[PDB]
Amino acid sequence: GRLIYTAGGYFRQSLSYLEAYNPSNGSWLRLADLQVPRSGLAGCVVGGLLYAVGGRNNSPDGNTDSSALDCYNPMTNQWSPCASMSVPRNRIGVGVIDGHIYAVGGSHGCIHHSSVERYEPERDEWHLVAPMLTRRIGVGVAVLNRLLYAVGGFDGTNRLNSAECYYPERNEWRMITPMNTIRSGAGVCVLHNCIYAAGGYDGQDQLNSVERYDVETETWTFVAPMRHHRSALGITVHQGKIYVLGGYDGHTFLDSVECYDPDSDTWSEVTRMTSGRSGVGVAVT
Ligand SMILES: CCOc1ccc(S(=O)(=O)Nc2cc(CC(C)=O)c(NS(=O)(=O)c3ccc(OCC)cc3)c3ccccc23)cc1
Repeated sequence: GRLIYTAGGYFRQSLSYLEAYNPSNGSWLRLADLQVPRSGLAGCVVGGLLYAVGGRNNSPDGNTDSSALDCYNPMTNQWSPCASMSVPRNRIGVGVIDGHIYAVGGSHGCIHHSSVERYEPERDEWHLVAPMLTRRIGVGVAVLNRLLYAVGGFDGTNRLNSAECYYPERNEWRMITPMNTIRSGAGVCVLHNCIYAAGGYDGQDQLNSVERYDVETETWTFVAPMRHHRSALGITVHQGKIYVLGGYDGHTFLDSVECYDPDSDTWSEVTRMTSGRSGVGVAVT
């Protein structure tokens, strides 16, 4: 019984929620709030612990990007601080390879990072690795075949359809085939050996479209679109289906969670979050 955990997010201000969804019975758990509110974070899991990485606290008193790494233990229902990153990273992307967390891109005020750093939980230390070829905020990250892909985003001037691949053993990045569509703030994940990029913002509108990358054919193909157009959506994969959570549709902050079934190539409404929000961090344990 693994749960879908959603941390933080934004509606009127950054949020402190930690909620978990159990797909096998439809139930939502209300778990311990984050110590500091944050939106534009990413979530991931190492060792059955949930990590909240980066983001920003957009509050009525003002706006502060986060270099924070916090760790939630589902056994104790408690958040514990970890070593902070080298730099704050709002609108960050994250991936895990061999039990190490990669923090990719993101912003600190006006600085759009190309830099990438790696956390080792066993030593509680971050270290920089080779930077990306492109500065990317609002970037999606997927891990596939022990390689890390950085997909789309915004480089400070252009919104991106480009994507790139990081080779940990070699410590190098290479550009891959660009997507069909410019996307920042998309949900990017891996399912059944393909990278999926769902939604985002193309410079003009929120998107419902979804495309997937086949690493051997080197081509992106559109699949069924989502039921809602969404940017700043959370994403994860649970039992062979993609789950997308919240986001901003151009007018409203959505509470909709939808599910992609790769067998039928369809999306379905599965549940609603307790309140609409965007810019959450999501992970499954
Ligand atoms: C009226 C819409 O207001 C908001 C306010 C805050 C958020 S948020 O979720 O807390 N912040 C973020 C904000 C944004 C930009 C905003 C303010 O929408 C991100 N990037 S983005 O969605 O690529 C995006 C969306 C729309 C844009 O044009 C005008 C509204 C530009 C870029 C994000 C990408 C990933 C994660 C978080 C993002 C999202 C929307």
